[PDB]
Amino acid sequence: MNLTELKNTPVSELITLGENMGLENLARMRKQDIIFAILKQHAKSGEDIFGDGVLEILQDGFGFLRSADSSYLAGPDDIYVSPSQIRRFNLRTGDTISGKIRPPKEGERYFALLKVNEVNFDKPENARNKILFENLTPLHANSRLRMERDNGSTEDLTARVLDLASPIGRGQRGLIVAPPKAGKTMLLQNIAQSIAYNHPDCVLMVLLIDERPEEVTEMQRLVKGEVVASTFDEPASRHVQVAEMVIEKAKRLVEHKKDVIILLDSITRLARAYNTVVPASGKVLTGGVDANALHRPKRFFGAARNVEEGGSLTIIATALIDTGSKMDEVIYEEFKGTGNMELHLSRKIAEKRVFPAIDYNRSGTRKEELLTTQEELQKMWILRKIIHPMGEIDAMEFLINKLAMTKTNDDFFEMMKRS
Amino acid sequence: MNLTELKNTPVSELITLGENMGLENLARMRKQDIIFAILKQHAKSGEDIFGDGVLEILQDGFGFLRSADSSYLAGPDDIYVSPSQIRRFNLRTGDTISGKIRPPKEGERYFALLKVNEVNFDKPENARNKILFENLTPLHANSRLRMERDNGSTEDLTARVLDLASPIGRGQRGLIVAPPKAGKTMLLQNIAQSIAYNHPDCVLMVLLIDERPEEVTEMQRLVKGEVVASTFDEPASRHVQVAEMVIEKAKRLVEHKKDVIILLDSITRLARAYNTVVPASGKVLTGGVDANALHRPKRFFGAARNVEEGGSLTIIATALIDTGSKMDEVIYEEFKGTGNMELHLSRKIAEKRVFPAIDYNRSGTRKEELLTTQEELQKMWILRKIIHPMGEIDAMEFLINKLAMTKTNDDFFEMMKRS
Amino acid sequence: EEVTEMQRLVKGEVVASTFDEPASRHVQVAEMVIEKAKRLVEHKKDVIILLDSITRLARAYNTVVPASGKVLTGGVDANALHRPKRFFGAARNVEEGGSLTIIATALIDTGSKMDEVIYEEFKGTGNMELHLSRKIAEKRVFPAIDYNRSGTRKEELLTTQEELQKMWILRKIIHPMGEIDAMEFLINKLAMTKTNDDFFEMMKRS
Ligand SMILES: Nc1ncnc2c1ncn2[C@@H]1O[C@H](COP(=O)(O)OP(=O)(O)O)[C@@H](O)[C@H]1O
Ligand SMILES: Nc1ncnc2c1ncn2[C@@H]1O[C@H](COP(=O)(O)OP(=O)(O)O)[C@@H](O)[C@H]1O
Ligand SMILES: [Mg+2]
Ligand SMILES: [Mg+2]
Repeated sequence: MNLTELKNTPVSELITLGENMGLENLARMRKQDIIFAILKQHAKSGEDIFGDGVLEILQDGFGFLRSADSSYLAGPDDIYVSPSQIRRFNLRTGDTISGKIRPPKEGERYFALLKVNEVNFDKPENARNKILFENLTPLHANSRLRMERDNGSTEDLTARVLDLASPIGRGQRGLIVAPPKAGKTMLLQNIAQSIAYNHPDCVLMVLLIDERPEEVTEMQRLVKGEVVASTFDEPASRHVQVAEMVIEKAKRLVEHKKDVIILLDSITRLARAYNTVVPASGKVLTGGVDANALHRPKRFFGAARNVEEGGSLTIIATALIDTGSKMDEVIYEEFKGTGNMELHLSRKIAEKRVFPAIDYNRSGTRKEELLTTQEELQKMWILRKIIHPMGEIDAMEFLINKLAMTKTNDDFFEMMKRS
Repeated sequence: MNLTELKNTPVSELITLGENMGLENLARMRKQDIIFAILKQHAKSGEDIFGDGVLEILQDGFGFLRSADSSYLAGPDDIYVSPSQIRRFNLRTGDTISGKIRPPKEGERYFALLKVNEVNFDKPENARNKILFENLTPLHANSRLRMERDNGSTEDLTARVLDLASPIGRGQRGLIVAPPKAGKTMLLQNIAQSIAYNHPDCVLMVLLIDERPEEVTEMQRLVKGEVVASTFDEPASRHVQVAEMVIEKAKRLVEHKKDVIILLDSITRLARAYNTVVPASGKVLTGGVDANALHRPKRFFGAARNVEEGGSLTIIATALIDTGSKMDEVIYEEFKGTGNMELHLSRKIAEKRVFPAIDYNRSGTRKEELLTTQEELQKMWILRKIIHPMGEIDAMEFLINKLAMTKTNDDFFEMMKRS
Repeated sequence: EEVTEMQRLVKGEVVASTFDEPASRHVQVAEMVIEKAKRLVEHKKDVIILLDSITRLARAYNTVVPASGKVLTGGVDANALHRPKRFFGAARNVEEGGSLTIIATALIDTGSKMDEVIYEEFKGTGNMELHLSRKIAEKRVFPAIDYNRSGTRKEELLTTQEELQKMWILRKIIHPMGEIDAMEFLINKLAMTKTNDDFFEMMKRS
């Protein structure tokens, strides 16, 4: 009846559903084709069919309603919307549209939208009056996103260390710097669990670029939110498309006074896709990266801000360093001081089998007075006073044993004042 | 009626204003497009429309009237001026023009200027006879800009320390040297507050290059003057454009016997933009900076001077050191002895959580006899006689406690003579 | 319709031949005008002829003149083009007195092979060249004149010593720029100047 649940159902249930409807030879076809075949057979029955998706306005004028299940990939089951709907209902890219759809008339291969009754989880009339994201005035982060989980076991202290190293708030534009094989993949998993548990209201989005297929499955099964990704086999034009879709969708949610958190991975890989797709403008910098090529990722990364009117957009990205590629290090140079939060991971700490491998001295956040209270903020200052003299390799080891014997970070603070 | 107040009004008021005029679908558009749409509807009504902006003469011959609200960014609402106006009214880049404008006729997408009745806040006839800035004879600073604020609380002693460290006067060309995360961002805020409070007559301009969007908003909300900035997402060609617009506007104000103060931030980042935009001339120095590339920032920085005929131009810039980039340190070498005032901030003082982190021994000013009185000048000499022997790390700590127990710097002077 | 507006606008006698008239009529009109023009020159009188178009005129001569057994590219006989060259070449300045000025328009890029071969024979036969660019015309900027390609030969006699050298410096700054934007540069500069003399002094200013 509704396209939303058909994609969520496994392929095995779809095969059984299609067989009783009279369809045949469905197991050997793709999942997208099965959905189209099932809808087509149900469409001619006469019962109304609903749908949902994310609008993607093309340069021609007509758009499509991509689905987050397929990672916003074009497919036969995508809903086609004529430019007339964009006229009557003023819509932009990334808008969420849910409504009745009609069977595709002969001469067209895509379903068409009949009527719109829900735009961005709101009435269509109210969505027309929402202020644009650009017109919103950015501000510093005010409310802190707690990272410590009470249910979290003492085996993994990554969540607790992040609170001591660099607190994160709504609208933060933090950047993660880490060499390869430094544990950055599961570092975001701890952040995703903490955000989902401590702040269920916040919308969590995980974006993966050039990630292995196995990595995508575990992220979807672990993160309590919608996760989109693009495998390495997909062309470069697909990687940029996924990134553009997520940021546009995130901006629309911000306009509705809603908080959305994006865990980008990785900014270095994302800039590679933009460099390839964007044609050369005649100016080539070191490493073969065009100056105009890096303009797009900066605008995407810089969109993170705290809106004074309401809502916030928090973007956390991982930067790859010491990867052996000249093109990778030059990108990190452009994104050096562009973030208000720095989280540097050390390779030499990681090889010592001590986790989390966080360089406490280098990592930090800017304007942390607003995030933390008066007492909590000054308790971190004295902690940094005793961690700075010691080496970074043993600095993490010092915190690991101290945090192990303390149930919570509050107990750790009073222990430090004891000596 | 007038374009000046439309930009100052928030977006919410613009939406309400447009709706009663018959416009529709304005919330989803940019603020610049809303202004153009509102003006277009009001233009066909018949009532006269005024305008204001800063002239930007292009290489073709025609100019535009950029607005300081949009940080001198090209937009649909910019006023177009034909070369005929530049002929009849001899105008240069950076001139402020205010006058009636006409609706755009078909075949043009920009408003046109009808008549000019105010040039540089003066009659157009008188502005034609103003002497060029280059012909003015520079001189040393004579009148000192007081930095100590009576209303200033004892919690922040940064304003008082600057008076003891290095006094600043009109036409000063001071340079600030500080490592990253040394408190330079709010250091200029204290200077901006002192200049606005002690000397409301002086025109204060704050220029930010490659600054985060959140940093821009707080500067505008705090500085009692017009503030222009360029975010990191904007291309390199935008950063140079903003810098050129400010200096040209500042020079024109000086020609009208007016004092203008520019708080540049940062000179290191500004030189990066010039290096990228300027094509290579075949000669490459250390770090990849062309010799001709650094010529433009030196001319911009060197424009600060005290005019004997009248007025002054004070430029204060922050230089980034110990940033880990080879290109950053070579730029500082060229700007080492180019400033008559030196203000060095120490990283090791900053990490001790003692502020302001100012290296008193290294910081100083040249030709301070004119700025200070006979008694005040010699009182600083004895102070430097007792601060030089002690280390720079504890030198600031010595001043902090001494200034805390003294209400004003005058009371601090007599206390030193007591012992 | 084109004939009527020319007669109502040109302050002189205008002759024309419509397309419906046979080819033998087109040659007859051309022969009558040149013969009349020559007689006026003999009486120490100046006559100016605005021919339009030389390409179309050669078509009429090619049709009426019988083939001589030799056919060039495009089907134009060598002897067929002899007559238009003599007609076009009659323009000259008479030392004894009077003059004969002939200005003709040549059609190019018309999609016809016969039209382009005719232009080849009339390439270097004129002492003045005035080339119009199609891409400038479609930009809705007029006149669409290719300044770099257009020019005249032996212009020292026509212009004065000061005026001639003022054009040389103008060509020195128009040659580097593209022909599409060269006309746009002149249009704005000439708009702000009342006369060409004021345009000359403006250029040296910068
Ligand atoms: N908090 C942690 N606790 C235990 N092991 C960790 C932790 N973080 C990382 N690791 C180790 O790192 C390895 C995975 O690293 P990975 O996340 O793939 O790095 P990268 O993403 O840079 O390739 C695992 O084998 C795991 O043992
Ligand atoms: N005068 C001051 N009083 C108190 N704290 C200060 C002062 N100056 C700087 N700071 C500290 O510096 C931090 C901000 O540094 P910032 O200005 O961002 O340095 P940078 O601009 O080099 O990054 C704040 O957390 C603040 O606590
Ligand atoms: Mg990984
Ligand atoms: Mg700063």
